[PDB]
Amino acid sequence: MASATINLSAEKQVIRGFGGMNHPVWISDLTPQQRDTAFGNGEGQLGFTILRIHVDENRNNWSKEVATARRAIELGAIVSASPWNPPSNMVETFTRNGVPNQKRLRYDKYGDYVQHLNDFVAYMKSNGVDLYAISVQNEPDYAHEWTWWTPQEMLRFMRDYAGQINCRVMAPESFQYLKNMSDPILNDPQALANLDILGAHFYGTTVNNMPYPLFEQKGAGKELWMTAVYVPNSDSNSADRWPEALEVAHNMHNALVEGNFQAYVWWYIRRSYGPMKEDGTISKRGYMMAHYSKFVRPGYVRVDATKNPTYNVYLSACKNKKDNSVVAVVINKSTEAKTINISVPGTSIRKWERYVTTGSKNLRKESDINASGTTFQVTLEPQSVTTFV
Ligand SMILES: O[C@@H]1[C@@H](O)[C@H](O[C@@H]2CO[C@@H](O)[C@H](O)[C@H]2O)OC[C@H]1O
Ligand SMILES: O[C@@H]1[C@@H](O)[C@H](O[C@@H]2CO[C@@H](O)[C@H](O)[C@H]2O)OC[C@H]1O
Repeated sequence: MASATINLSAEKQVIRGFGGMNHPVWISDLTPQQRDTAFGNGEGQLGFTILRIHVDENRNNWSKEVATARRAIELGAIVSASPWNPPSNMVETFTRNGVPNQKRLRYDKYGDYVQHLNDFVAYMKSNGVDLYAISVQNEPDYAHEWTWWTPQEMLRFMRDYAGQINCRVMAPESFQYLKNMSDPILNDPQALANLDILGAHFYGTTVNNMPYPLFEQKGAGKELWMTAVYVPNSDSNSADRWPEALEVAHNMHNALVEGNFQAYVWWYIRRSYGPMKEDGTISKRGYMMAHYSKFVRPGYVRVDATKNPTYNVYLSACKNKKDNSVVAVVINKSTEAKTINISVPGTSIRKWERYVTTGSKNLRKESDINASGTTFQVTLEPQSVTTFV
């Protein structure tokens, strides 16, 4: 039968966390109850540890972000903010690829834009929200409906201005993790020095485009965050569809194991295709996220483990360095049960608990696994995610 090895001595990326977006200008804010469902880690709560928000172009809208951002922080989360457009007096229009009236930040206003981002940072700080990071731009390379930045404009801002931002600087938030938006920053010593978090979105991003050798070479001291996605679609009322929801778990496994990502952040938290339904309950897509978010907590470290021990079975493992305990998340996308011997050499652990989601149950506690020495034999139900803790 199939075997996997978890190697607790081969440490990979430190986990920062998991979460999603609030946008109270475009859609309704989270309600009081929804804030707790998202950021609490009790029964029937998602255990999210990252909130993302927008930086409005009109400072008279900033007050609308405060209640949800404050609640998330109270429940243990960190908050990152991204702008879509500068204030209109800083914007000029230009023609891009033949399309007129497109927006870019006026070059002669780069310093004024820093002051706008800093004014947001200071406004949120005055209201009890200490931002973990602020982005230069949401999707500078997909800005048909907002503000475009070329790779060079992004680079010049990163090199010449981003040092003046009073927060961690996240860039470039390419819509698809396109390396042409980030390579210039990683290759310029001043820009790289001004960077703190390499942020990327995953819209259309394949497994082969998840590794990033340049970042493994140049990225020492920088974090690596996947700051927006929905998968496998944004279809109306799709969030409970099965086995489609297993794609959410698989995308997260891939982000962690193939991309070495430290954070994975959904789009709108509350939406008919999101982790929280419009009625405030958790969706099947939400339970997929929860198999990671509720158990792989911030500061756990991913470790090397057999990622794909048999066809349609995917394994990731994270270690809590406080006690060398292990959290393993195993996805079985097969329509048949799979029996695996999981070897964890040199562990003192002899018993694992397990929680299982299928099409018919959500995070169901099942019977404990007893090890024979350092080997744990596990049977995975068909079309399931199991978290072993
Ligand atoms: O003018 C604003 C639009 O730009 C906005 O459209 C959003 C663009 O980002 C997409 O990810 C959203 O799905 C889409 O709704 O909507 C509000 C409007 O004021
Ligand atoms: O809301 C937008 C998405 O609709 C957009 O979707 C991607 C566009 O490029 C395609 O190659 C991808 O398959 C698709 O996921 O991503 C950006 C986002 O703002």
